[PDB]
Amino acid sequence: ANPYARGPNPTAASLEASAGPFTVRSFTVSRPSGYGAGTVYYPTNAGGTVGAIAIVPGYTARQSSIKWWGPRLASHGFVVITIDTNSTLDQPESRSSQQMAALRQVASLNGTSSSPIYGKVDTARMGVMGWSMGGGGSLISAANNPSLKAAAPQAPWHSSTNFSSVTVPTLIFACENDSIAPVASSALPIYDSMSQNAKQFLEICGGSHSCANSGNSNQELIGKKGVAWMKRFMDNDTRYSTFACENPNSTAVCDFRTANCS
Repeated sequence: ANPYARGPNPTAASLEASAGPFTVRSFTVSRPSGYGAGTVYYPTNAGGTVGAIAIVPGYTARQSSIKWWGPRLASHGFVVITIDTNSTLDQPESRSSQQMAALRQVASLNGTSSSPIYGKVDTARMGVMGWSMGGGGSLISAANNPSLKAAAPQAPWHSSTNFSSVTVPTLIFACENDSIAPVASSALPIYDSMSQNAKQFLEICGGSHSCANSGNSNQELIGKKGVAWMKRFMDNDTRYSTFACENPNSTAVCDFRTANCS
């Protein structure tokens, strides 16, 4: 049996729901180490240790922009840290360093007896997500740390679109009508550069640059795909293989690509 499988067998309905099967609590990180601020979301009743995911906002943005992922992922059996950066004007390399510092601190707290997440984390299984420059920072994190088990940036941007070095399973969310980081010059070239990995590209119809942020009108589809990708690749959970690899039946899909998915 897969030692990392958690929760009941998935269905479309269970993955499109606002909440997964586990109860979620959260806390503010008291002494952020290497980044500006953080909130940790965690399941109280997962029934084994779970992987950790670190999520970074874009330029000028704060945890509010990405917060919805915390409950959505934690409720399916993950510890999720959403961060504020040391400066709202930090660039991708700095955002990647701070994302990795946030994962380091989740590992520290997993060994801290006073922490709500004491003994809840499998510190060998980590993932990265983020918006825009925080998405570019996630891809830098993956390139630099190939032991990361999954990446799922949204509307990514970086100063270079060449992520051919990435060997981590990577799902790119893109927003059709993005005027900040146009799909044709940012997300799609980044996707096309990646030759060595399981990868997927999902572009949301009519979406502005914020189409995968807190308050979006496609949480059913976006949340299904993000949780399926992370379950498949962070937990090796092949119960999620079809949800992770499929072209989903949604009016909201305006571009779909996938390679090396199983």
